[PDB]
Amino acid sequence: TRINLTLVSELADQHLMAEYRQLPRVFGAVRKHVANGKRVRDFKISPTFILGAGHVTFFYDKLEFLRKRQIELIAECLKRGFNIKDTTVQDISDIPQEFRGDYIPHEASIAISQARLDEKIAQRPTWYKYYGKAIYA
DNA sequence: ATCGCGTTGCGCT
DNA sequence: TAGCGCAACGCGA
Repeated sequence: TRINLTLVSELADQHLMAEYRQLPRVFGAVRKHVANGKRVRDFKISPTFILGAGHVTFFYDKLEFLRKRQIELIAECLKRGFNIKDTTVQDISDIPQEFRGDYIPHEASIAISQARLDEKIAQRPTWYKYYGKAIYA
């Protein structure tokens, strides 16, 4: 799974879709632990953004950032006209507030997010499209 | 109607 | 501890 701090407006159509269906994977992971009775401090949450091991856990006390991000993601998808079935931002009022914090990415964390996108496109530049067209490559 | 491709970490056994 | 498969799907060829 992967969450980017990248502005959704410049996301490659593919990276935009992958994020649409991937982001919601965190709300569910948290709900499940909450079901298991786990608390936010029973998790090794990173002090700073990271990609890889510790990545999604990082977002375990930033459910707002994502919730809000979900609204942004949904918008862009519609703009480009992708027939998405879930046009509704999910209701996370059922989760202990300790998990629902906002998060203000630092300029350095974002650049890191970009780097990944920018090296994942390069693996297949002709294949990545923006609003239907292969602007990369 | 079908097939490849997009992420990759983390929860559970 | 180690390994395994899960977890918001829809588009272009």
